[PDB]
This record gives sequence, structure tokens and C-alpha cells, in this order.
Amino acid sequence: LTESARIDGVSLYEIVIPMKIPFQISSGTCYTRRSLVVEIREGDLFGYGESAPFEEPFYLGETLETTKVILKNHLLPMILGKEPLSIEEFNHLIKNGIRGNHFARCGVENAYWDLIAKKNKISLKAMIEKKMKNLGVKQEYLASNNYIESGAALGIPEDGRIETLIHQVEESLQEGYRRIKIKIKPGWDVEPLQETRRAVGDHFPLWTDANSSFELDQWETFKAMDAAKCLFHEQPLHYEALLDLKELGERIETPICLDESLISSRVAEFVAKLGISNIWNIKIQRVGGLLEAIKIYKIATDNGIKLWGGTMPESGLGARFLISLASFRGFVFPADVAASEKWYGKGNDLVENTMTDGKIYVPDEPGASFDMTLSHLEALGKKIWESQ
Amino acid sequence: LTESARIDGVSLYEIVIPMKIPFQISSGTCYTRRSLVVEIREGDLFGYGESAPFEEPFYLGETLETTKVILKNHLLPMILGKEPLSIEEFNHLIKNGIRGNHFARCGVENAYWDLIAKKNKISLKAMIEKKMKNLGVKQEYLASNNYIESGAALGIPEDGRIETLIHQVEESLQEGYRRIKIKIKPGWDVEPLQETRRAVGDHFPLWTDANSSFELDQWETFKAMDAAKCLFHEQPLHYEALLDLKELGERIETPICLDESLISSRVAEFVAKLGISNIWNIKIQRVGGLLEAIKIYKIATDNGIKLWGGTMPESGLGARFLISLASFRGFVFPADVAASEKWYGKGNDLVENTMTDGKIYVPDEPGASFDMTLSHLEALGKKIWESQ
Ligand SMILES: [Mg+2]
Ligand SMILES: [Mg+2]
Repeated sequence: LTESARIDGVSLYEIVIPMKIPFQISSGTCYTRRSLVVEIREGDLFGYGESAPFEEPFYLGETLETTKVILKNHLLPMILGKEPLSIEEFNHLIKNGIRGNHFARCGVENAYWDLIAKKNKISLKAMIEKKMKNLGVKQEYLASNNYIESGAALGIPEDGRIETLIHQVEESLQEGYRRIKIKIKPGWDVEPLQETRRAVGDHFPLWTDANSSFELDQWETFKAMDAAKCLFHEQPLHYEALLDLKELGERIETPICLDESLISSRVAEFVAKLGISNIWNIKIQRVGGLLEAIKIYKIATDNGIKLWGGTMPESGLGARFLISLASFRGFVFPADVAASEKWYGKGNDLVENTMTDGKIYVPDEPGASFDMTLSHLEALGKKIWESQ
Repeated sequence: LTESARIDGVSLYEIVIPMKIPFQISSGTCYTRRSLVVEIREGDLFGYGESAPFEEPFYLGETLETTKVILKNHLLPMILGKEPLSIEEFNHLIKNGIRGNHFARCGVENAYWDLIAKKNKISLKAMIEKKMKNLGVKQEYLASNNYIESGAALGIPEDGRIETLIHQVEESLQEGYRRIKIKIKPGWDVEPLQETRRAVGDHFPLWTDANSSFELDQWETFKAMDAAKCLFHEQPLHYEALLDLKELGERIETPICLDESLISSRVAEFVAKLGISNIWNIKIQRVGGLLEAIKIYKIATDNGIKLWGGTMPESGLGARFLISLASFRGFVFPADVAASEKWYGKGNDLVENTMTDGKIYVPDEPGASFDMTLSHLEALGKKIWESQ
């Protein structure tokens, strides 16, 4: 398996996909998925990757606009004409001239995996396993399933009615989702979790996602939520309040899960060393690409830390990168991955990811974009920048 | 002292100042200081603040261009018409809609201090002391001098000759600087530090700045540099390698100083708790403004952690914010602040900061922009955006 390719051409598409289900985002409405697609060309081969920042700067400070700037003016010109010897060398290359900006780096890094996967006629999953192996990931954690399990994510209902949330819990069960997580924030916490737990039974995989909206001195609220016996509480405090997150964990029975805190493998290293949390969420976009995600996977599995996969979400294309990764043994709870048909309508996503009885199967074909036709890409978006 | 004001108008200037001394920046040449100046208007009063990002994304990932985007499209519109009740409430306001992007937030936050200082006819230093006091900073650390000491920062000479560095050490002593720090990186380390130490004598305040260019497994190189007996090593490892930085500190005699790692007061909290480092550098731009800097000051002085002030550097305007702050007792080594005359020529900086026998005196007049005429601002830059 060769990991080298020459970057003969690069292009940037802005894709726009109408949401069949406008959902409550973190800054209001959201009728449409608006994303960037990086196209890397070697000869006649093309790799594609997605950067999916928000339009508002509430997540790491990056926006669609700043991501365009970084990509057009710095990152895409830097890689043009380059001939990296490996995935690791390409990772070094893209980080060199650009710190932060993980969404921009992710779209470029993922496109390179796609290009290499296709050039080698091999599945993403296969490349990931090999990389894992080369990095010295423990044999037990090179094992995998051929699917990921899929969980529902439920917001806080705009009418503040528990029954509106509960109607959605019922729909999620009927739809086949294998796990539910519900949004919480101070004042919308113990009650919704209580009514949810009983709508699904103690047995059903359930967790909260507070989106950092609590502080440690509100710990008693978590104490009260211990009765719902959920699997963990996802990111309850500020992403930089690492010791507070460890301390909360010591005051309650329900474990604490990190999402926003885990911004890189370097951070993962010392978070593992300090025993801040035993349950980590992995979002490829958050960490700036797949290799970084894999390095984090090694650190977690080296330390008995349980993983599960999440997404921003991106389009089906970005999700492909997570889908291959998230089937490995390290991943032990259902992932947040959007089933194409539900959110965009059948066939309307950039690529189709299908949920059957709460499972999404891992593609065996090469790379991420095997089933993306150029004309479908051109139908969903426009080339906004290019250079040869 | 009122801390409230209504934001009747906001403007953005791009200033451009020809460097009399083009210096070796982190991405090549640098003939000119290019910065942004935020103007906030209440009635007939104006506050000014500087955002000074680099043009390339090697520092936190923010650039002049992304900073413009964030400011124009998000931050400046958000504050227009607002009437914050305090500096703390304005800080909350600017962080709400925008995470990361510390340079953008800093220019806006500082402009608000300037506006409030002028409206109250009081010195920045006086407002800082009061805020410090309100935050419960220990009485001993409300003490201050009426000047800061100024240190030289020397780069790695392009010809790789030790004598070229040493000629610069001699010039720095003749110029009156009270401290020298020299750039290092692997392969340019023990020798330059050795030749520097003796050119100045064991007595002279001296430290290294590796700009994160080493890893922990290169620790023996630091061991060898212990003979030069300098005050500390500034940011020797990656900014996110916190435990590695603590560990390096345990393997050598020379203390480790944090710069890039200290990105916020939340991070400062747990870095203090963990005893990563006993010597911290404070850059107002890095932490996103003066209140954040003050919160970090409290954490350090609460824990016996020694401080010193640094700058990006900005223009004289940005430096004003540091100059008032850095005179307090917590600051125990000379600061990196550019003397206007040296770098731009006399009177050519946006505002003039004068070094006399290696000291820069703290202004007693109100705020930061007391001596900045509108026509001088218009001579150094252009209004590029505004809204009323
Ligand atoms: Mg999450
Ligand atoms: Mg420094």
C-alpha cells in the first residue's frame, strides 16, 4: 500500500443541501446543510473531503467564511504540486503553515485519505486498520464489526413541554435507533431525563448532552440525575475546565464524557494521564482529521478508555470517514451519524448512508467517494475556487 | 467609577506602519506593522483598541484576514447599540457569540476599557487596580511601580554566526535594556546561550525562547544549558504538552516558563493547580483582553507564580494596555515592549512609548489613546468598515 501522491490540482466546492428536517441548531434555525468539499487531483484520480464548520463562530471560533479564507489563501495553495510520501507526512505538511483551523485541515486531510484509498483500490476501513497497526494499536483493538450502531440526538423542545420531548423519544424507538441522548441545560435537566428514562426503561442506552452549560458548583443537579442511571453525562462543563470535570466525576455515580475538551491527540495524552474521564467522544472534524482521530483512538484503547463516534454533523461524505473508523472495537456505544434519507430525503445527500434496524454498514468499496458521481456533486454545489 | 456606556458607533481602521528595523519574523520578512484598530463611540467620546494578528496562521490559527471577517460580520455588529453595565458584562457579551478568535476579542475588549477610562477621566492603571481589588487580588499585589523594565529579544542570526548574535547582545547592553532573551531551536542552543551568558556575565537577566521547537526527549540539551544559569526557559515544548513541560522542569535546574500554553484564565486555573510551571508570561492579545489578563494575574499571584509581560508585538496602542498592567508587583522580570523610536522612528508609532535607561513609564493620563490624535490615526491607516 503506497501512501504517496502528487497534488496536481485542487478545487473547492461549496455544497448546499436542503434539510428535510430543519432542526434546532445552537444559533437558531437551520433549513440547509452548507459545507465545503475539497477536491484533490492526481492525474485522473480524485479524492474528496468535507469541511463542515458552522456559519457562526460558536464552535472553536471557526466559521464557513474563515474556513474559506484559510483554505483559499493558505492551505490549498500550500499543498498544490506537493508530493507527500505518506499520510503522516501530509499531516505534518498541513499543520506546518497552519495552526488551529481544524475544519479546514480536516477537509484537506480526509480528501487525501480518499485519494490514497482509491489509488490503491482499498477500503477506508482497511487503510485505517493498517495505520492503527503501524502505530502499535493493541491487537484486541484492531478487531471490528462491519457496521456501526446509530443513536438519536434529541434537543430541548421550544415549547418547554416534557410531552413534546417524549413524543420524540417514542418516534426514535419506532425508527429503530439503538440509543438516545437528550439535550440539557440548567433548569431543563432532572425532569426531562426522568421522563425519558421511564419512556424507554432502565435498560435503554441513554445519556445527556449539556453542551458545557453547567458549572461544578451545580453538581448537586447531577447528583439528582443519578437516579435516571444513564450511561454518562456528555460534556457537562466548560471544555477547558478539565480538573472540574474530573472533580464532578468524583462527586456523582454517573460517569463524565468528554467531547469538546478533546481537541487533539496531545491534549488526549495528558487527559488520559490525569484520569479526567473514562469515556471520550471522537469527532474527526473537531480533531482536524482521521490520523489525529486514530492517534486518539490508540491513546484511549491503551488506557481502557471507552469511545463512541459523533459528527457535527457533516454531509454523508464527512460521515464516511467516521463510519469506517467507528466500527473498530474501541467504539462501544452507538454513534451520532445522520441517516441520509431522514434528513435530506432519499438520494439527496452527497453520498447515501443508510440506517437499517439502527445500524449503518461500513462500505467495502474504496475510500469515501466511491459512489459520488461528479454530476451529483455539481448538482449539490458549485466550484468556488481552484488552482493547478 | 461607572463601567457602563452605550455603543452608539463602531469603526474599524487598518493601520500600516513602516518598520525602521525589519526583523526576522516567524514566517520570513516583515518590513511593516499591519494592524487593526477598533473605534467605539459613545456620544462624542471614543475608545480605541488594537487587534494585532499575524498575516499567516502560525499563531492560534488567526490571521489579519480571518480577524477582519470575525470583526466585520460578527463581533462589531453584535456590540452596536448595546449598553453593557460593566467591563465584566461586556466581556461576557463579546464571548457569547464568538469562541476562540482572541485577537478580534482583544481589540474590542481593550477599546471598551479605553472608552470607560476616558469617560471617567482616569488612568488605565487606576482602573486595573480597582478591578484587581474588586476581584479579591491580595493586598500585596495591588502594589506597583510607576514604570516597567524593558528587555531585548534577540533572534537566531541568518548567517548562523555566534558573533552576529554577540554583536547584538553588545548593542542591547549599550541601548540600556535590562534583560536579554535569545531565540533557540534544536542545533542552535547550548553554544549561543553559552557565548551570550559570558558576554553579559552570570549576573545579567537572561532567558531562552525556544518557541515550542523542542520535545521532552531532547531534555538532555536543556541539561547542558543548565551551566548558563539563566532565569528560565520560555515555552520550550509544544503548547499543549502540559505534563511534558512539568516533567522537563523536574529533569533540570533551570525553571520552565509558559507563554503559548496560557491561553485563558480557565486554563491558568488548572495549570496552577497542577504545578506545571512557576513562571508565566502574560500577553493580553493571546488571552483575548485585559480582564482575562487580570484574572490570570490573580491566579498567578494567589499561587506565588512569577509573572512577566510580553507583546506580539502590537503598535504602541496595544502596548499601552500591557504597560499599565505590567507595573504591578506580580510582574518581576523585564517585559517585551517595543520602544516606539527604535522600531518606527520617533513620533511614527500610533502612540509613543519611550524607553529611558531601560524603563518605560506608566502613563497617568486617562486610558490608552489620550495622546493619539485623530489625524495621526488617519495618517497611519484607513477606516475600512463602520456602522452606526
Ligand atoms: Mg457533544
Ligand atoms: Mg514567547
